[PDB]
Parts: sequence; C-alpha cells; structure tokens
Amino acid sequence: GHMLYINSFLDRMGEIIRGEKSVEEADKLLDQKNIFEMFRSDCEEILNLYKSGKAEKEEVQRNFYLLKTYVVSQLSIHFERLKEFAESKGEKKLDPEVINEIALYIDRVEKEV
Amino acid sequence: GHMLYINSFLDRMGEIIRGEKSVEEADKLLDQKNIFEMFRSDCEEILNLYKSGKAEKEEVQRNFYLLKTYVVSQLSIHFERLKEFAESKGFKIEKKLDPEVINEIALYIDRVEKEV
Repeated sequence: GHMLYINSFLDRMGEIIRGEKSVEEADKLLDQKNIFEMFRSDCEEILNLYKSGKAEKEEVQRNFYLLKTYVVSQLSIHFERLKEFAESKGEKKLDPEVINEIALYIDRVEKEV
Repeated sequence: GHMLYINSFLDRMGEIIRGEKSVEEADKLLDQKNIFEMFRSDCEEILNLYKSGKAEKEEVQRNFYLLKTYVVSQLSIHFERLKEFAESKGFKIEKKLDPEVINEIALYIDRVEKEV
C-alpha cells in the first residue's frame, strides 16, 4: 500500500501553523484527552474503510503503521512545537504515558485487520 | 478530510526496516540522485491523481504540504536511521545526503505545488 494516511492531529496542527485557523484552536488541540480521542476516531475511520471495502487491506495496514510510527516518533515533538508556536503569541502537556496508551490502542485496533 | 499521502521514500525505508525488503536495497534507496528522482516521480503521481479526478485539489494540497515538510524536516533523519539500520545489520552504507540536495528537493516540490 502507498496512498492512505488519515491523521487528524497532524492535519489540524498544519491548519494552525499555516495560519488557516485561529491560534486559539491550539488550546483544545493541545489537550491530551482530545488528542487520545482524535487518534481513536482515526483508528475507527481507517478500520471502517477496511470493513466496507473502500480501502484495501494493504492501504489500511500502511496507514496504521504510519499512524503508530507518528505517535511513537513525532507526536511528542509536534505537541511541544505547537505548544511553543502558540505561547510565542499568547499551559498543559502531554504525558509520555498517554502517548504509550495511544500506541497501545492502535496496536489493538489493528489486530482486526 | 484528508487521506492522501504518497511518499515513496518513506514507504521503501519502512519496508527495509520491517524486513519486507532486503537490506541489500538500502544502498540503492540512499543514492541521493535516486532520492531526488523518487520525489520527482511522487509529485507527478500526485499531480496525476488530481488531473484524473481521483483526488480533489485540497487532498493533493495536503499531500504536497506533508511531502514538502517531510523533505525539509524528516528526510535527513530517515536517511541516517536507515544507514544506522543497514550498518547494525551488517551492510554498512558509504553514502551521504547533501544539505543542498535536501534544499533542492523541497524547492522542487514547492515548484510543482503551484498547481496543475
């Protein structure tokens, strides 16, 4: 697989950084509970694509591999970047242990595939 | 939204790391000339999804944003990752990636991003 990559957190960060959406939005985004939920929804959406045959299994597997690798390798850095982007214009953080839980959840959901 | 994200370098790297492809393949992947041509071919595939109506302009705009930001901010890291991976595994690579080449790939994407 080679095309499919849902990631709501990443796209929403990009909207704010490109100045397409208000920096005020960083506040709900930088909330670890909402972040955990965003990824859950991503997982549910990707899985629904597989279940309905709309995306082939290999594209959904690629998306899960990318999503897990994003959470493990980039999410902590991105959160801090966006936290710093926001503050440098006028709070909370993301516990490494929540990041693990997101990775765990993606591992779980995927087993279905 | 958005679902589309073509990136051939990222996927091939991931395939070598996962063991789906031989480590023998890292050497070809990490030739900076092949790297530049790979991103050029990706832009063209992406442009053709738009031009064949398989992806809307905002999907391909998302792909080019991620691809441009991948090149400027992740491509050197993944290059080094893969070297470090091929070395441990016993196939040390004697290739490097010019900062200037990174710049020219980003700039090239920046170029085709300006559309159709």
